[PDB]
Amino acid sequence: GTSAENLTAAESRIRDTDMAAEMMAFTKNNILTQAAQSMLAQANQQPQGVLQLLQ
Amino acid sequence: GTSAENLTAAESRIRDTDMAAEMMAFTKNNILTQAAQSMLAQANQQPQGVLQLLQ
Repeated sequence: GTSAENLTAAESRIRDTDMAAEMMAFTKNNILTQAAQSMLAQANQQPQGVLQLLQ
Repeated sequence: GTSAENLTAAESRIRDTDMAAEMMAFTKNNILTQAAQSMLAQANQQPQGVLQLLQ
């Protein structure tokens, strides 16, 4: 029983994930995704030099 | 992806044209065309010495 509990703890620490750290990373990546979305929406509007030609 | 973006930038700078410079050149050439048109209209009228002969 003692050995099984100790090895279970070891295997948990090796393979299982901490919820808090992954939550942090996921929120960070979502915020970065939104930022890149807005930046791309701006960059698509940036090349508008049609007022050179017409008037 | 990085290499493709860099080579795309290079190819764009080589082959694609800047709209502003060509707009400048086109406006310049149109103005010169109009000037030459007026000059030719004048030069065609310049040789009128018929008042030597008749009266």
